[PDB]
Amino acid sequence: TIVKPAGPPRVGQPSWNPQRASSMPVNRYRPFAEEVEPIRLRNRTWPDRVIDRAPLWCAVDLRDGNQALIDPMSPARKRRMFDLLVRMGYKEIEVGFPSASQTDFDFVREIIEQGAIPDDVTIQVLTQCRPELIERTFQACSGAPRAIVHFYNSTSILQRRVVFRANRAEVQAIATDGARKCVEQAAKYPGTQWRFEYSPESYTGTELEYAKQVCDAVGEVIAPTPERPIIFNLPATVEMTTPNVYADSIEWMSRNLANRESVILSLHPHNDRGTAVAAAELGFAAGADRIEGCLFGNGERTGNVCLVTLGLNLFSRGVDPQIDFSNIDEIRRTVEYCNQLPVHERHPYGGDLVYTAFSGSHQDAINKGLDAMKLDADAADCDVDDMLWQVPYLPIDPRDVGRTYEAVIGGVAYIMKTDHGLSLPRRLQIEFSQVIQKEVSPKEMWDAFAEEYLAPVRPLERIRQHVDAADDDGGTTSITATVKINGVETEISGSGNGPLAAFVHALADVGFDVAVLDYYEHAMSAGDDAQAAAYVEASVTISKTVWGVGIAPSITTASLRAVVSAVNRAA
Amino acid sequence: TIVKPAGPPRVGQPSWNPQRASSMPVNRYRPFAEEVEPIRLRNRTWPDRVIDRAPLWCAVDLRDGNQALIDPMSPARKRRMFDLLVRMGYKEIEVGFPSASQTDFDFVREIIEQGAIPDDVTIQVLTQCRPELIERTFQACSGAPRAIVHFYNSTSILQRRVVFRANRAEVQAIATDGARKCVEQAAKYPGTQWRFEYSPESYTGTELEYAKQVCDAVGEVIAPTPERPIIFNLPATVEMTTPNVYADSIEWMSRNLANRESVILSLHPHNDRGTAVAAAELGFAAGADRIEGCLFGNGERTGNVCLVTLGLNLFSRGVDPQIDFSNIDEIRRTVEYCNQLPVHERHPYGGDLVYTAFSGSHQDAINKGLDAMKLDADAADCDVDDMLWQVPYLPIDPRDVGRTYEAVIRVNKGGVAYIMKTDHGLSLPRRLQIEFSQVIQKVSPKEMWDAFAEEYLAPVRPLERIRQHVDAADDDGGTTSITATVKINGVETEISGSGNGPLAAFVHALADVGFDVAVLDYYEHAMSAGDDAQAAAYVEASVTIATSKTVWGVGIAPSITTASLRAVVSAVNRAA
Ligand SMILES: [Cl-]
Ligand SMILES: [Cl-]
Ligand SMILES: [Zn+2]
Ligand SMILES: [Zn+2]
Repeated sequence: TIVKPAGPPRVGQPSWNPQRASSMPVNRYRPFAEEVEPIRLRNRTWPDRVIDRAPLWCAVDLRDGNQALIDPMSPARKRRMFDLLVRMGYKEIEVGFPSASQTDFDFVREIIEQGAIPDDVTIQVLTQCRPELIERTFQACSGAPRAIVHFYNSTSILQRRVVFRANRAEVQAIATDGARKCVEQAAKYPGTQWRFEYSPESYTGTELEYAKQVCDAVGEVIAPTPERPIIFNLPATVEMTTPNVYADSIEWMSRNLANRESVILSLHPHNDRGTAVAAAELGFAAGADRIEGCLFGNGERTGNVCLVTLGLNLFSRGVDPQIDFSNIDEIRRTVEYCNQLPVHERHPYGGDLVYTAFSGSHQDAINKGLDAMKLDADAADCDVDDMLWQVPYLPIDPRDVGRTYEAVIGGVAYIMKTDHGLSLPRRLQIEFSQVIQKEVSPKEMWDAFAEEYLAPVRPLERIRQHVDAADDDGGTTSITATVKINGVETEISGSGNGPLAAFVHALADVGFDVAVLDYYEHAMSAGDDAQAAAYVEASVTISKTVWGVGIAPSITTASLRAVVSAVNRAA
Repeated sequence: TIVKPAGPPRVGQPSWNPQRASSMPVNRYRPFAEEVEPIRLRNRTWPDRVIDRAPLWCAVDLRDGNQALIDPMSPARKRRMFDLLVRMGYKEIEVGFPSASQTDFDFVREIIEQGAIPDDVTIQVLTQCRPELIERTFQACSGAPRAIVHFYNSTSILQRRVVFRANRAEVQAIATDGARKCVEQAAKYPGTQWRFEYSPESYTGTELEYAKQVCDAVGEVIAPTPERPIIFNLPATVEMTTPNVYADSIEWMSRNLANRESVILSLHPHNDRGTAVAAAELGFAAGADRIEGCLFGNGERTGNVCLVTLGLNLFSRGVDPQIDFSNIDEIRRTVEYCNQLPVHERHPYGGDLVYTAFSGSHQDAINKGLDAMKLDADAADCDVDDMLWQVPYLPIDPRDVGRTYEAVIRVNKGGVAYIMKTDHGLSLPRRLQIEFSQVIQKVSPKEMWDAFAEEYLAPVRPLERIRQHVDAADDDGGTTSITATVKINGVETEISGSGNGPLAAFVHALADVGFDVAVLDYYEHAMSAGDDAQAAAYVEASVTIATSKTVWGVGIAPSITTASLRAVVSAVNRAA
C-alpha cells in the first residue's frame, strides 16, 4: 500500500514547500552523468535551431512494433500495415528480423516475390552480427531491388560488463566483423542495391567517444560514399535522461564522426521517461538526418517515438512532413486493426478526445475565433478553409486531418475490492450493478450488498454441519447439516465428490434443486489461517440462475454459506 | 482517404531522401516565432542544469482533469481522488472551480466541513476575474485554515484580438481588478490564511514582455513578500512549440519578473505536441519552483502533464520525488475508477506492458543482469533489493513500484493465459502466469501444457501425499485438525496439525517435517459441471525447506478440499 511520505524535508527546502521525504529507494538509482558520463558538448547550437524541413522517416511498425504485440500480426495484418505506410509516403520500412523469425523470413520472401515493393521504397531488415545470421538475412532479401541491412550489437557500459563480459576492443570487433561479413555477403548478391545501417545498441548507456570509435570503425569496413552513404542509427534503447541531453549527444556525434558527408545520422528514441518525441525533435535540431519510429508509438514497453505526433508537429507549425495525415481516422483505424491495441483517448492528434471542448468558456472562444476567420474570409473573396487557422484551444483545423470539432453538451468492482477485499466474478458485478441502479455512496453500496447476499436467513438458514470427507483420493464426501426452513429446524444429508457437492445434494431433500454452474474462491488476507470469500452461481428450482456469496474463516464453510446465499437470492 | 504524397522533393533535398511533397495545407500554419514572437535567449542556462530536487507539486486532477472527462466525477469519485492525492503526499490540490459549478462548490464545503483537509495541505480553487465569481470563491472557502485562490484571465495575442477585441491595458485591468477584489475579499475572512495564484492564461500565445507586465501589475496589487509569496503560473494552455522554447520562456520570466524572491514560479503544460513532460522538466531546470499536473496525464484534450511520469523520472535518476508511487497499481486503479478513462498499455511507469520483455535476447540480457546483481549482494552480504539497480532494458526495479518483470512467451489464438483457459480450463492467477512464463523462458500448446504438467502437476518428490483424515469443527469458526500419510523422499511418514480449515491444518502439519509453508494467496475455481466437475486450486506461499523461496502450486481434484491440498504439495515441490 501507499504510505504518506513522512521523512525530513531537504536541508534548505523552502518554508513554502511542506513536502516530506518518501521511503522510495532513490539510492538504487544514480544521476545520468554518474551512471554513464557527463555531457561532452561545448557550444551546442540545437537550442537555437528551429526545424524547417522533414527528416527522412523510417517506419519500424513491422518489426519493432510487431515484436511488442500480445497478438502479433497475421500475414494479412502485415500487408495491411505495409500498404498503409507506402500509401502515407514512407520510403523506408523495416519489414523484419528474417534470421530470428521464420514468419519474418516468409513475409520478406513474400513482398519480394509478389513484386509488392514500389520503386522508391527501400525495405529494411534487422540482424545481429553473428555470421550465420548475416548470411540468413541476405538469403531473405534475395532478389530485392534495394535493401537496408541493419546490423547491431550492444555497446553500453552495463552490457559490455554483465551481458557480454567483454572489453571495448572485443565489442568493437563484434561490430566490425559484422560489417566485414556484410561487405562479403553483398558482393555474393549482385544487382540488389545494398545499403547498410549500423546501431551501437543501448547507445544512451555508452560513452560517446566509444560510440564514435565503434561507428567510425564500422564505416571504415563498409566504406560509404556521399552517393552510397551509411546509416549510423543511435538509439535510446532505454530512454535514460532528459531530451536536451540526448540532443547534446546527437550534436556531439554529428560533429565528431569521421567521413560525415557519407553518414545518414539516424535517431531511434524509446519513451521510458515519456519524452521520446522531444528527444527526436531536439535530436533533429542537433543534426540528425533520419528518425525511426512507429505510428502511434508502438514498440517494446513504453514504445518507439510516435511518427504521427512528429509529422503533425511539423504540419501545425508550417512544415511539410512529406507524409499524408489528411485522414488520421483511417490511419488510426488500421493501426488499431493491425496491432490490436487502441490509440489512447488523449493521444496527440489521433485520440478520441483531442478535438473536444467540454468547457462552455472554451466553446465560446472557439466560436469567436471561427467567426473572425469567416469575417476575414468573406472580406477577401476566400475560402476560410484556405485561411491561416486562428482558433483558440484548437492547434489545428480538425478538418485538415479528416476529423471534426466536438462541442459536447458505478464503481462496483473497484469499491468492493478496495473497501471490502472482494473480487466479484464479472457476471456477479453485472447482476449486482443492475441492483445498485435503484448516486449510491460506497457505505450505501455495501449495505445493499450485505442485504442482498450476506444477511437473508430465510427461507434457508444454515446452523452447523458435519463434514465427513473420504480419506482417499476420489472417495466420496458426506455432509449432515442442521438447517432452518422458513424458521423450521431440520436435518439434511447428502453425499458427493466433495463437501459443496454433498451440501447441494442434501438440499434436494428439502425442496431446493440446486445445480452449481460456476464457483470461485479467494483468500482475504495473507497467512496460513486467513478469511475466504466464495462465490457460487447456481440454478435453483422450488428455475432461476443466481449468485451467492459466502465469507468465512474456512474454504469449506465460505463455500457452504455461498450456497445458502444463492438459495435465498433465488427466493 | 489517403493518397501518397507526390509533389516534388525540396530544393536541396538529398538524393538518398526520396520523399515527396504532400498536399497538406501547411500554408495555414506558421512557425511559432511568427505566430507569437521570437524567443531569443543566447545566454540560457537550463541546458546545463540537471534537476537535483523535487519541485513543489500541485495536483489539478479534481479541476483541470475533472473538466476534461466524458463523465465528471461524482461526489464519491471526487472524495476518493482527493484522499489518494493526500496519501501520495501532495500538499497543494486544486479541488475545483466552485464559482462556476455547484457540484464543485458542494465538494469544497464537504471537505472543509467534514474536516478532510490535513494540517500540511492547502486546497486550491480556480476562478475567473468577475467580482461576483471571486466573492463566491471566497465563500466556498469559508472556514478553511488556508487556501490558494487561483484567478486567471486569457492574455494571448489571438484572444485579445478575436475573443476580447481589447487593448493591452484593457486585458491587464481584467487581471488587476481580479487581484484587487481578491485582496478586499481576503480581508472579509480573517480566519483563513489566503494565498494567491495568477495565470496569464494561454501564456504560450502571449508576448513575454506582456506576460511579465501583467504579472508584475497583479503583484503590485497583491503585494507579496518572501514569506507570503505569490504564485505565477505560466500555462502551456495549448502546447504550441518544442519544450526548449517553453524552457527559454520560463528562464526569461524567472530572471525578469519584479520581486522574484516573492514569486513562486509555476508551470502548467498541456500535451498537444506530446512533449508536456519535456516542457515541465526543461522549464524546471529553467528556474521554475512548482509544477501543476494530473496523475497519468488526464486533463483537457491531450491532457495536463503527467505527475507520475515526472515524479518517477526523478526517482529513477536518484532524486526523491517526495511522493510515494511504491504501489503504482493502486494509484492506476484509483485513477481509472475516478476518471473512468483507462491508463494506456504503454503509459510510462504505469501501463500494463511497461515491465514486460517479449524479445528473446532482451529476456536473456535481463536474466544476466539479475544474476550479476545477485552475485554482488552475496559477495557483500547485502540484500539485492537494496543495491544499485543494474539490469538492461529495465530503467527501474519493477518491485520498487509494486510491479513484477514479465518475460512474455509466444504460444502458437495465442498467449499462455488464453490457451490454458481454453485448452485446459484453468484461469491462472496473473502472478502464476508470470512465474510459469519464466519457467518456459529458462512454443506450441503441447510444449506449454507438458511444461506446465512437469512443473506443477507431476512431481512426487520431495513431498508426496498419499491420503489424509480431516476433522472439521461442526460449528462456524472452529478448528479443523488433520492427520495425513505422506512420502518424504519416498519414506512414508505421518503428520499432524490444526488450523481454521484443512488447508491451514495441512500447512501446519508440514512444519513438523521441515517444510515451512507460508500461504500468501489462494484461489479456486470450478472446472466442468455435474459429476464430471473438478476444482482448480492455486496457492502462493513463501516456502523454506530443511533459504526461502516464493512459489505457486496448482492442484486439481473433484473435491474443493483436496484440490487445495494438492496445490500445497505442488507449491512445496516447485520450491525444491
Ligand atoms: Cl466440492
Ligand atoms: Cl482453510
Ligand atoms: Zn528498438
Ligand atoms: Zn490547464
